[PDB]
Amino acid sequence: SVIKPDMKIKLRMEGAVNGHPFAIEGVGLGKPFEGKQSMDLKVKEGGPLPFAYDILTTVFNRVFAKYPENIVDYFKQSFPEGYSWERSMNYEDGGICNATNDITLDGDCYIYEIRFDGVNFPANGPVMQKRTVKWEPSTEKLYVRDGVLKGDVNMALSLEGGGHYRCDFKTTYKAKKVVQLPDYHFVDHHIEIKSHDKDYSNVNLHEHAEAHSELP
Repeated sequence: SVIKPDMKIKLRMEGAVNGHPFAIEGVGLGKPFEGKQSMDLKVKEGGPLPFAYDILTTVFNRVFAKYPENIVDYFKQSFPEGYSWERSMNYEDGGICNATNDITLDGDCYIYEIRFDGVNFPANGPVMQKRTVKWEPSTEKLYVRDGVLKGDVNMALSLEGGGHYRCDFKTTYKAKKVVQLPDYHFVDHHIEIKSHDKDYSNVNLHEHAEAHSELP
């Protein structure tokens, strides 16, 4: 098995928000079978970022999700070849972010090639005004469509001025080789920025994720 209890992460994100380019790189580690990971991110270009860093965090790998034996694990199956994903994040005020991640594996280190592009964020909105606090925990709904895996989730950012800012995620996951497709299921998530410096030039990011096949 290429999936070990402890694995590394290396990534580079190039992107733009409202037409302003930036780039960020990261290094991390996680426990695939425990559905836990953490990483240190460093802004390489476009700093200091003029937008809420939180819109980027869920873009910085479902392989890091605890899948019980009774649920087909589309992600761990995909390796060593790997998989890629595409996603559109539709914020309630019209801001729209498109992102992609092509994930490969070199030894015990997952490598991510990420692209991020957000547009139409209002200048006086919580994103450009940097009023976000964190993403609330969530439950992603995963289902198969036309031979590939889809994942949708209702996300919400708590705001400093109180209340929440909603966004709808629609992700498509594509393995780079034929793998068994899972039945309809869920993945609970909780992403958190544990630390960061003044302008988010440096960010420590963690995520906790577990799948389950029944709710009620």
